[PDB]
Amino acid sequence: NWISELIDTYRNLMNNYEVDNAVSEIVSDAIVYEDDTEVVALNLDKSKFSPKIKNMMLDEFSDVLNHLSFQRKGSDHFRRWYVDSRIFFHKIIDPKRPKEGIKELRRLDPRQVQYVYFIYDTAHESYACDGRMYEAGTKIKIPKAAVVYAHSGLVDCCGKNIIGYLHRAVKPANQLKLLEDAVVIYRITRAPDRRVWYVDTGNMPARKAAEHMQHVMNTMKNRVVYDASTGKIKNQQHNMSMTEDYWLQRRDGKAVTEVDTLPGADNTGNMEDIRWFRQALYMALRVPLSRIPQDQQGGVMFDSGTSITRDELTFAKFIRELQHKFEEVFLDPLKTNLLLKGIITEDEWNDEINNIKIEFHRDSYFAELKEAEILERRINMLTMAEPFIGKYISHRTAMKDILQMTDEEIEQEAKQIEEESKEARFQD
Amino acid sequence: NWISELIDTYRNLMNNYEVDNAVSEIVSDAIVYEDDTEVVALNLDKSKFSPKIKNMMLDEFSDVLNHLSFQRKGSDHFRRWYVDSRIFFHKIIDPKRPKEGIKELRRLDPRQVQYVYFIYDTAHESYACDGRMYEAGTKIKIPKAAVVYAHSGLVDCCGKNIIGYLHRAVKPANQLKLLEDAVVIYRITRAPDRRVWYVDTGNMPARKAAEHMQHVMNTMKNRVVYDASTGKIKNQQHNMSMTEDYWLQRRDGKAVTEVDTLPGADNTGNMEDIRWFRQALYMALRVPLSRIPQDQQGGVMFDSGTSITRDELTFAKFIRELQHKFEEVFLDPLKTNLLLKGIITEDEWNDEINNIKIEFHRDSYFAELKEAEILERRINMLTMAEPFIGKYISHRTAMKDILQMTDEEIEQEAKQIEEESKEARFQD
Amino acid sequence: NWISELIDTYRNLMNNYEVDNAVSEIVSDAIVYEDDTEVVALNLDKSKFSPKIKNMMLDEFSDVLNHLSFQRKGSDHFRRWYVDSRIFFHKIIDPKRPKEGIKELRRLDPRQVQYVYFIYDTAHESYACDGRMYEAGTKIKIPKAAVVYAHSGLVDCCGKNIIGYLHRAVKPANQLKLLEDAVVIYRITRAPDRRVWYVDTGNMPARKAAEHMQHVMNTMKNRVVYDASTGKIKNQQHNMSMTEDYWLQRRDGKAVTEVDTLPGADNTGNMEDIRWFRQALYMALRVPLSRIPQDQQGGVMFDSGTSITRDELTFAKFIRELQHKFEEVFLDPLKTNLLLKGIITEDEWNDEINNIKIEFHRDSYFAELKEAEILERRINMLTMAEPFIGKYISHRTAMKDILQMTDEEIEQEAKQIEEESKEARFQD
Repeated sequence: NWISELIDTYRNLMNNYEVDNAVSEIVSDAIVYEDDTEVVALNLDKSKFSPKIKNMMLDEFSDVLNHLSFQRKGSDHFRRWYVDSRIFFHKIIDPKRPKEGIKELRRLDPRQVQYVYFIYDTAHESYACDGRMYEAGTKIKIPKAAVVYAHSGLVDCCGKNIIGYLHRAVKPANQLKLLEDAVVIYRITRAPDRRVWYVDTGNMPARKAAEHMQHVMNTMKNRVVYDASTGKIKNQQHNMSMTEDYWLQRRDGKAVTEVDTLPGADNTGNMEDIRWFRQALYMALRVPLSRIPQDQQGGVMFDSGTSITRDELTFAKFIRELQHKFEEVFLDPLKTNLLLKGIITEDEWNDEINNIKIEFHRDSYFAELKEAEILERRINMLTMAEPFIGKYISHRTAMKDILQMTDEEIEQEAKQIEEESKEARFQD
Repeated sequence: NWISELIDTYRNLMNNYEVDNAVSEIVSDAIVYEDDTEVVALNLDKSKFSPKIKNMMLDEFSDVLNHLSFQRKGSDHFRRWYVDSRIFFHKIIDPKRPKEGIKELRRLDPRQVQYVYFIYDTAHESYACDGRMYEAGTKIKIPKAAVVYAHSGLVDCCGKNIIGYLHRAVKPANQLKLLEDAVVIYRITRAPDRRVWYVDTGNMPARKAAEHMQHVMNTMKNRVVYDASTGKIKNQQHNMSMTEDYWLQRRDGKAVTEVDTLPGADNTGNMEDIRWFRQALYMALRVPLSRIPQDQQGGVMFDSGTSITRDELTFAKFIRELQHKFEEVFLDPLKTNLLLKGIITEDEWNDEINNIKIEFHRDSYFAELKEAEILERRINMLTMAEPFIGKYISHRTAMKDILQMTDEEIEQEAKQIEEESKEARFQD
Repeated sequence: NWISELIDTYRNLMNNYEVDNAVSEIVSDAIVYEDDTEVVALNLDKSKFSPKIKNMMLDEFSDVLNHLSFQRKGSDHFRRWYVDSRIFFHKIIDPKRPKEGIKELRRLDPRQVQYVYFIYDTAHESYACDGRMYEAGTKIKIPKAAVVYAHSGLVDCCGKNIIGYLHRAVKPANQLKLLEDAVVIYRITRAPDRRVWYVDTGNMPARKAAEHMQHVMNTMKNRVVYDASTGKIKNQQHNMSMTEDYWLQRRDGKAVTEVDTLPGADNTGNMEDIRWFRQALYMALRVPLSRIPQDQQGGVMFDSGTSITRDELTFAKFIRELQHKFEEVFLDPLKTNLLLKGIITEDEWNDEINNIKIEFHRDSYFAELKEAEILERRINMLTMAEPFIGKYISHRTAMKDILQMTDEEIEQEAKQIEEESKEARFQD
């Protein structure tokens, strides 16, 4: 239940704006679709028994994505993992025969699952599984296999509870807005001039004294209105009074009946205040500040090509750490399906990972725009430390520590470059 | 009903300005008509049985656009999808014979449709379908086929409800204007000087005391007016009094009758306030801030050709994600018409998508102006790392990682470039 | 117990943001995963009996990481060491036979361990060890071997107690926030204009005097509201009153009934105050200030490649000192397993360390970007002091004190560079 109230407030963090902008900053590059290029490949770079089995996984893996319908439904499944604070896929298998094998993976609403042996609470009717039939309103129990349970790997203030990654920004977000209601509340109110009219009546009953109040309304009450639909001043057509005229009569021989205007909202503020808490909520999100929240006029800095800051570089790391947590949602539908189906056993799997890397695709554009500053500097070094490359540092030695190549890259290239010189078209 | 009240407030978000400017920012490039060039092509880049069937779709697809009348009615159907939060096209088929096949797709008003099996509520009389005749005022039921239902793929605060994409900006928009009425309300009011005239009368009945009030009006009341039609001061022709003169008589021997001017609207503000909430509503829209809301005098930054920022680059991604949601409105009138008509069955279709890409056309101008900075930098690298292209990195190796070409592009070109040299006109 | 309350407040330092940002600044580079490259290698650069035993450790050490599951669970085990202020791994061995040898290392919750002979307090049921069975709710005692106990090597104010490294920043952090509640508390309150209405009633019982108060509410009470869900003004549709009108009646012939508005929150501040304490908490963390907390517009400074400051250089030192404290968590599961298993005895081990260095991997990117300024300056010297290299300083002499090489590097290179000149491709 406490688990369930938590995934509420996270999802009412997304409801608000900016949090939505910054969270979908991440999911926009924590799994980035590109044209032609694929997302979430199964890099196999480890000792495997057959050249056929290592490629056989594609029959398994390029298909296990289909069940998630991952190609058009990925950046929601992940954006759910991250913001939900948990994500459960129920697994239908099989019912028979074994090694058929398996069936569609259906997402489960977090907040309807308890884990002490998974207790799926059912709101309304969701599914009939293999058998016997669709349960209704009852807590159905599913074993800790096979259900993929991927959690944001966070301990929390007191062990052991699951939290994040939005948590650290919940308190900050609740008090950035607690200013935006304050800043409009100050201005809305007092926007209209208010006036308190004190008129006195001594020694007359409230029954008939109020009659001396019914007369100062029906004679001097103001109907002037401003409507936000069309900005016109209703019941005042046409033109505007150059000036007003209110007429009060202090019945006694003393100055007690008067209008005292209540204060106008003088704008002393001076508002560097909210501008403080917005930079907070933004640091608390985990999104780099170099995304442009500020107007950032010009300046410019300046440079023709924006460089890799350490900010942005950090964040790629935060991401590629995420992807390695959401890595889970691929490896336990696969491994239980690659055991259900046959081939490799569990006792063989243990040694392979180790490394059976799942490569997410990065953004094609900033792979280049990063690898262009790396290579820009390595050539700038190399031109600079060039007249000495004959005299002090070998050619091989610079090529491998100024260019940061490796040996078999120089080997491969040295052989290759021979035919370039045979003969056209670069012979000058 | 709640669904229907929602699509109301979205459409009363468009009513306002800026929201209109920013929403039609999107639809201006989420489907961009250009001259000569076509919009919404059916890219077929997958294994298909016949060279004739893959081109046969044009008889199907270049015609399925006609039913939407998409060529002159596209940027409204989409601008409706996006802002409506839903979009339904009823499908007329057939009534007979099968594979005729089909008929015009008629848009349905959202807010008159309920989905639990589609319940089309009818306001007035809309259509007679194939049979039997035009229903009037009654909830007619249409099966979940065949009606194309395209929704903005959003879960909302509580599952499962449909929202967006305008939602996040609804609250912000309602309180940017709640300031613009405040800022005029402060100024309209008090624009005219108001004066409260206290004149006293002790120990005379209100019946005859009011007669001592009828005399201070008919002698000193001001008729001076300013009319907004023509800015002249009515009943004051010609010239303007150099100064005024009001005459009051404190009947008692004490200072109780007087004019107290009510405060003037002193402009202390100091208005960096609304300028806050307009930058909000604008971030909440999803339109990049680099569109020029600000005056942006000069500066300049400066550069002769405006570069691709990361802002703008992000947004192209947000768009091409939309287009892939509005992709739906093409593939289920087509697939149900490509099964109605014959040829490919449903069991064959499942493997094709996968990929049967629907290419929207981008803006011709900024394809270039982007592909000009990419290529500007790749040549700038290539000139810079040129003296080493003989010595360290092969020609092939640079051509494929400094220019980012591919092999069959170099293959194709190497063969091609031979005849350029045979012989004119570039031989110098 | 005091030990246990301490590890509470540290973990409620992490709960807060920024502390989380700065602590994971460290762990992001106190153990940095990289692709392909490994983390935590066992550098053996000392006299060892066999060429086989020195590599035999990998069977031992590349496996002792597996028990920690260090490859995907490292930057949590360390981030726990640092923030917890202690970290205990219980060691399961064996139960028989000896030299089997050993079993999984299970993390222990700090706050449930007392050391005077380790007293593991058990909350609920955690493990059954080899025998006899899982204890419940009782203080089980484990000998000071074998349990790895790694502490942040800090003495504290009074010897001998364990503290840090977060301690110095606890007081500062508790009073940066004691301002952020102050700064919103000032603004929240008074955000709404408050008015105190004094109305008088002399010589009437409180039983019936309150009836003269029930009437000024039900006639003049204001229901105008602003709701933060949707920013609209509830019960006020449509448009906004241009102005207000409140009507009070001083029953006596004297000015005693009136509205006195309570002060508005004038924003004199002038807030360079919190901006003070945030720079404190940030210096107290130990994270360099050159990470970009400030907006840091432009300027720029300027340079195309950001240099190694002395700040950043210091911090690498603070880190590599940490890693040498967390070095412990590798060497006592290894040495007790390399004695349990056999081979080297304790009397042999004493001489080896000395040096049996455990190399953490640094960040691949800033090894380069540091080693590029070092080498940039050594060449800049060398070009500058070049015409004299024939006349005054030898070639050997400059090569070894301008380039900072060593002899066997020049030896090795001089031999190598001969074949470069035999003959292609650099012969110009």
